[PDB]
Amino acid sequence: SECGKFMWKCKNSNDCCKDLVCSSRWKWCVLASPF
Repeated sequence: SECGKFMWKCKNSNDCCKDLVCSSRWKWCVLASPF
């Protein structure tokens, strides 16, 4: 199976594949921060 992606819309943080986080600000998963 496949997973989410960067700059890809998501309804939750579960859609995020890896190193990604659902950001309601951009309406899609964004590259997680170091902090």
